[PDB]
Amino acid sequence: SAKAISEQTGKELLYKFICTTSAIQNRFKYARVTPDTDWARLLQDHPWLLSQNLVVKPDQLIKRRGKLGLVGVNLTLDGVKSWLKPRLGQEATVGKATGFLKNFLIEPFVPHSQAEEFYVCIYATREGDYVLFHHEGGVDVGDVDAKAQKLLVGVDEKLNPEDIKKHLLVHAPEDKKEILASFISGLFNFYEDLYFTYLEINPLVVTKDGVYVLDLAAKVDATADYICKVKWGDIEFPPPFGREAYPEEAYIADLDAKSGASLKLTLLNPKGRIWTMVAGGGASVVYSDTICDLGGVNELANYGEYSGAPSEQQTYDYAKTILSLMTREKHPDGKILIIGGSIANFTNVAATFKGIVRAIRDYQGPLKEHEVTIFVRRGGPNYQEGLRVMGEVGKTTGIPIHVFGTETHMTAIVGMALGHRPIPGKSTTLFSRHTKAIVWGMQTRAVQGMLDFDYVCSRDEPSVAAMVYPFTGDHKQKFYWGHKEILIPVFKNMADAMRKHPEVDVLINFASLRSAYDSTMETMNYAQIRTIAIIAEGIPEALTRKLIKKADQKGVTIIGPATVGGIKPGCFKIGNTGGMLDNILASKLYRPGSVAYVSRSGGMSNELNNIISRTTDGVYEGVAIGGDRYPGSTFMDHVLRYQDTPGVKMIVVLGEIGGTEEYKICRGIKEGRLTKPIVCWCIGTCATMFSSEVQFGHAGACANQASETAVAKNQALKEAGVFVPRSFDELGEIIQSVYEDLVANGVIVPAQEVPPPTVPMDYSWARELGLIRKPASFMTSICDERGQELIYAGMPITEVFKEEMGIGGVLGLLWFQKRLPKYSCQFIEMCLMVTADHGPAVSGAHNTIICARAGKDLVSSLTSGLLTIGDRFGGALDAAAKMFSKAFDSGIIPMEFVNKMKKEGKLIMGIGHRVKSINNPDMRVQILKDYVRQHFPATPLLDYALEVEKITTSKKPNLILNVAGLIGVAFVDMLRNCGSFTREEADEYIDIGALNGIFVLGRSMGFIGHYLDQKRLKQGLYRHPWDDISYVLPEHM
Amino acid sequence: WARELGLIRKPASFMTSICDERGQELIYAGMPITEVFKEEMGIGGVLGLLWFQKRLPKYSCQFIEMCLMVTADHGPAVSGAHNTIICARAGK
Amino acid sequence: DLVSSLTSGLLTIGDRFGGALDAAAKMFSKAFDSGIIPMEFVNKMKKEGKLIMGIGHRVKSINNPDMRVQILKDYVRQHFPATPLLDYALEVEKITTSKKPNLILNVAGLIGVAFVDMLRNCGSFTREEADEYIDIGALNGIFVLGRSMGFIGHYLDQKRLKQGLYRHPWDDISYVLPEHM
Ligand SMILES: CC(C)(COP(=O)(O)OP(=O)(O)OC[C@H]1O[C@@H](n2cnc3c(N)ncnc32)[C@H](O)[C@@H]1OP(=O)(O)O)[C@@H](O)C(=O)NCCC(=O)NCCSC(=O)C[C@@](O)(CC(=O)O)C(=O)O
Ligand SMILES: CC(=O)SCCNC(=O)CCNC(=O)[C@H](O)C(C)(C)COP(=O)(O)OP(=O)(O)OC[C@H]1O[C@@H](n2cnc3c(N)ncnc32)[C@H](O)[C@@H]1OP(=O)(O)O
Ligand SMILES: CC(=O)SCCNC(=O)CCNC(=O)[C@H](O)C(C)(C)COP(=O)(O)OP(=O)(O)OC[C@H]1O[C@@H](n2cnc3c(N)ncnc32)[C@H](O)[C@@H]1OP(=O)(O)O
Ligand SMILES: Nc1ncnc2c1ncn2[C@@H]1O[C@H](COP(=O)(O)OP(=O)(O)O)[C@@H](O)[C@H]1O
Ligand SMILES: O=C([O-])CC(=O)C(=O)O
Ligand SMILES: O=C([O-])CC(=O)C(=O)O
Repeated sequence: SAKAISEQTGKELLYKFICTTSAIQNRFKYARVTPDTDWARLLQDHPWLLSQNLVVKPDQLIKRRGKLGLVGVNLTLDGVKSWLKPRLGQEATVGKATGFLKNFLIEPFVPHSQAEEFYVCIYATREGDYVLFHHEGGVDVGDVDAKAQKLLVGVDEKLNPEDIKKHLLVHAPEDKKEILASFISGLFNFYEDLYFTYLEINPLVVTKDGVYVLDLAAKVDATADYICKVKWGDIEFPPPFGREAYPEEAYIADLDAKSGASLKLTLLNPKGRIWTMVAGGGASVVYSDTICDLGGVNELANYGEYSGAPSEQQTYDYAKTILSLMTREKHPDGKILIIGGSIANFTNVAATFKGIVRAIRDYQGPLKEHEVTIFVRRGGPNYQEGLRVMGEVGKTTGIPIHVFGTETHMTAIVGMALGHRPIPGKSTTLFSRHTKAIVWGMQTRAVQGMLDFDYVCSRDEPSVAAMVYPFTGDHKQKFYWGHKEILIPVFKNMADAMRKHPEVDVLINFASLRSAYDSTMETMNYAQIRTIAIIAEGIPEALTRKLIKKADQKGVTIIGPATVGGIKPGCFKIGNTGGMLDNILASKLYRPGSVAYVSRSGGMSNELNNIISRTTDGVYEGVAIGGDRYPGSTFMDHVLRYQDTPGVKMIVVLGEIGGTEEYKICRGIKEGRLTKPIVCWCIGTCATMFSSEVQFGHAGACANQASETAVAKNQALKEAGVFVPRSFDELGEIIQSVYEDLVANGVIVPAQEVPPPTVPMDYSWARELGLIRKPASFMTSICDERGQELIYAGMPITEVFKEEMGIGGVLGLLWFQKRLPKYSCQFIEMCLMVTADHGPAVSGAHNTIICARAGKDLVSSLTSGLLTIGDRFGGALDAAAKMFSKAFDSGIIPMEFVNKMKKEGKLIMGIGHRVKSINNPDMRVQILKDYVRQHFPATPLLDYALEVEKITTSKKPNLILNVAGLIGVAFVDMLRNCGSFTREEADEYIDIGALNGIFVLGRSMGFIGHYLDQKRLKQGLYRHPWDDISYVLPEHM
Repeated sequence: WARELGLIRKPASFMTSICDERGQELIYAGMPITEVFKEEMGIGGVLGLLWFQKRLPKYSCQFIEMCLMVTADHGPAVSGAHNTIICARAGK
Repeated sequence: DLVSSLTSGLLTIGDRFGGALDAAAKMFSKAFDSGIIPMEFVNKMKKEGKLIMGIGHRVKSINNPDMRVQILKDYVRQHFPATPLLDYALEVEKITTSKKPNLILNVAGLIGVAFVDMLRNCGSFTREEADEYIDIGALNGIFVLGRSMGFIGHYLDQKRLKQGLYRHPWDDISYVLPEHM
């Protein structure tokens, strides 16, 4: 989208970035004057003010300043100081817009004569860039396109100095031909290097000292921000005069520029009572046209749109921003929120409406005390759930919300919100039934919708032959052909896909705005591709022009970027056109018709689908060429195709504001090239009722001249012989009348309605509706991965970290689903610490080291070490705990327990040490025992184990409570002595092996440490010495 | 019941082409088990069917059997046998 | 068994599952040491057909972040002396979020970059020691030790719920066996 930049920014960029042999004068030599600044600082940082003369003019995107007396020429510092006060901060009226004066520019006065008043204008066109030079420029420039010399520079073509000298310098003075020509060349390099779309210097004054750019008006391609970021810096786009910028608009612009989706917001009247939530640029344009058609232009507050399938978070942010905007003031008549839109092709209505209802619930109070009434109309994917959540939020919040679906004609809600009605070479045939397409990008939903469309169209083969995704290896992706399961190849590179599929003739490019250009350029290197569909929005106009030039050279038809694509009922479908399969069947797009339509918008293309299905036989072919300034194929490129197609009988055109394209259709009708009936409507009639220059959501929706207004186009088409309705409301009626008149003469013969093949319902869609029953095969109660926040056994992770538990608390939550006390978690941590490692001589550490010295893996080595954890090694914890628990519960005294163990030929688990007996204890048993004594409330089993330990140490000193036995008895005591567990729960946790898990988790740290040690020491493969192995093999078996 | 009527669509999350457990007879890569035993292949033939989905010649299956025979064991001093013995002596 | 079940679960820890820690750490360390700016790193990853490890989430993008990345990032900001690699990763995260919102620093990527910063920013390690510990898979061990707690908890949950033997439904398996081999 071309956005006008201020004079100061334009001159700043020109001075910093132009590269000319001519000595550009007054580089960075200017001052900015605003109401909210001091004046001494302006003198101190700009000492040149006193040095020479001054001239002041408001830098607020206002033209005709000299004719309106807004410029003070040849005034000193005191002169301009006295000049500003009667105008600085005052009110002024230019054309139709009234506004303040918050910006002024001070620059040195240049002593120049009228003989050097030059004019240099470079503006972009579809075929290239027009550069116009006028020797007698300035105020007396007069007509420019008829008197000033014009020169075209084509796409990917350089502006040579010789051509500037010859074509552009016929009447220029000879003494200044050369340096000026070099300056012109540098200016063109500045225009095409910073992605400018308009650059008019008027006047340009060159004297013997050098060149001076007195004034310049510049419009730059904003969508090229990702290319010219370092050169633009923090570039700012001033709003049109009479309109003040708002922080909410900047926030929405940042949100739009932060993602590939479109989020346009423009505040026209903050005092207004009508606010809109319309999805789709054309949908928002027609909604605004309806609003100002009933006299709500003055009370219309904002123009807004959300497109490109915005996420739930993005839609919530947009809705909350507009709700904050709408709840500032109060209105005696109340306020209206029009949440409109077309029948969405791929915009998830459910997620966007969930975000909207979240914003409404966050703002329910101010909304209900503002008497805000909400009218919602929407269709598309999962619109039933969106309308349902709208109804529930309106019921719960108390907001009067009226929700409607497809059956509404998209404009009843506007009329009955303000109270008017009651509230209830390039080929001709691009696609055929044998068309095979390659899809760039991982878009499984779009390809599945394409396959469903093909199946319900009784196609022999799927229309998608292969997919291209550069971020994965070649494989096969699983898709549905009706109910059958099929595989579609996915290739990393274009070359392999075109090698294995020479029958592919169409590319559907789902690459982003940062990859669509390169992908399309690579695709046009293969001659088999005749049609390319570009879905990305926000491509720079220069790159799009390069794409158009290459496509015209190669004779490849391009469906312009920022489009949903197109639909040919019975033959082919592009991307997400026509919505899901339910919308395809509702609009009967599985069978050919007799009406062919072309529109700029994608959602309006689905609206046209619905209208044509309702009122006529059906749709033969529908193409959306995109909202960009330069579509790959224009209106004429498709109207000519339809006129050459015998299958169509009438053509419907849905144009927009800006662009002299419908006049080409008018000329073709005049010359008799177009004979079939045409019904055309141009949206954008509200732009003539606006005291502004508001830019619509579509990039190309901007009326440059006065002949590109929608009203003028519609008027000319009415005198062109085109059936033009009074408004978009009457479009359905006029199309129906034309269809009836054409079928009454026998031109149209509707075919027999053959029922389409049926496609089985989606399992997820059926589960969402609650139509089917499938039992869950798994149960879990320790962790909830789904949702906004991770949950550990009912506790959010943020609350887990705020409660200041550590490994012990998380372990308790995950293993026992209990909120353990602080001492229990700390004791669990100590148990993990003391069982971390016990040297490399144990079986598990030995196995881990053996697997590590084989250079296998961390996971494999740790796993091999852990697989030895069992009865003989690492099981003394659970065994000791079970033995002591059984002894304590049996009621036998410790001496009886010792005697029973002795007479059964069993050694007491957890009793006995190797060196440390008494007066030199374990130093691991002591720390844990002290902690348990100090912190545990009651330790019955620990006392029983200590009595058993006394009895065993009365036999021989080294029969002490082991670390395993102590940890087991203390873990049982913690389980059955804290309030978290009942006795049954503790017994079950002991039975299932909680202490086995404790030991394994503790020793895993040591095993991983051993693996890391062996990999750091770079130890080679181990082989056991033969002298350590006794071979007792039989004599001969 | 809905799947039997063909009323709903649920893509399969897994793919397999080496063995068909369902049906009247067990199938090894398109070959019935009774036909597997009647064709008189052994470990080599079943290995070829399960790993390559191919009906290998008799000499190929026999060679696979010889390869399995010669790699059966190489004493207890190797790392794998050592680890197996360590885990076994732990009574796991 | 507890050991067998935990072991079977841990044996899936590798490249596709549980390896985003080490992969993200290595990628960001290589980018930072190569001296390339974050934009150059993003362009180099894009033109090589590789996705940046540790970047991208499923639902949580902005104004609703991970709630696990935030806590660790706040702790690192408050307590770590210097975080050069974390700042580089945050610039990369800004560049990726300028493309589409859900391209944020993952828990895996954040933990990897913060672990590298801790290794090479505390006085305990020299640069060679930190590089060697990253190369040998210290973050793999970190992830395995962390996830072992959850695996043992899952085993205990399944043994408490007394769930029977599982057999995968035949309707969820596509049989593409040949005609006759
Ligand atoms: C274009 C696309 C399809 C796909 O682009 P996406 O950005 O989504 O996905 P990606 O291709 O992956 O790009 C992201 C970049 O991040 C990179 N990346 C990913 N992961 C990464 C990782 N882990 N590490 C590093 N990098 C990573 C990835 O490599 C890429 O890098 P890059 O190539 O340089 O960009 C999407 O933008 C889109 O949908 N456009 C819609 C525009 C359009 O046609 N409008 C007209 C149709 S009518 C309408 O819309 C209005 C209406 O509402 C009507 C109504 O309702 O009335 C309706 O709907 O009909
Ligand atoms: C996990 C734990 O805390 S221990 C597990 C708990 N198990 C039990 O308590 C079950 C009942 N208790 C018992 O089985 C016994 O009382 C034991 C094993 C605990 C007591 O150990 P002992 O029978 O004396 O055998 P021990 O393991 O001490 O080995 C004997 C000697 O070899 C030495 N030794 C131990 N490991 C090694 C090795 N890798 N290489 C060389 N020498 C070793 C020891 O220093 C010990 O010294 P000593 O000669 O002074 O006795
Ligand atoms: C360990 C970590 O923190 S992740 C580390 C991963 N490694 C990387 O970071 C490498 C780079 N990143 C990426 O590969 C990608 O950007 C990703 C995978 C992280 C981003 O994820 P996506 O590509 O969107 O796939 P994702 O995992 O979100 O799955 C898609 C959807 O399935 C849903 N889903 C996830 N798991 C399940 C499940 N078990 N059952 C059903 N649905 C599920 C998700 O909610 C998600 O929602 P969406 O439809 O709104 O996107
Ligand atoms: N630096 C300067 N030195 C001398 N005169 C200047 C300078 N800048 C502007 N002017 C005067 O301003 C007039 C140009 O008005 P301009 O701002 O181009 O009108 P508009 O706002 O309609 O473009 C010229 O006639 C010129 O005399
Ligand atoms: O810790 C002990 O004393 C016994 C041992 O070696 C182990 O299993 O770790
Ligand atoms: O944590 C994530 O977001 C990715 C994941 O599922 C895992 O490996 O645990």
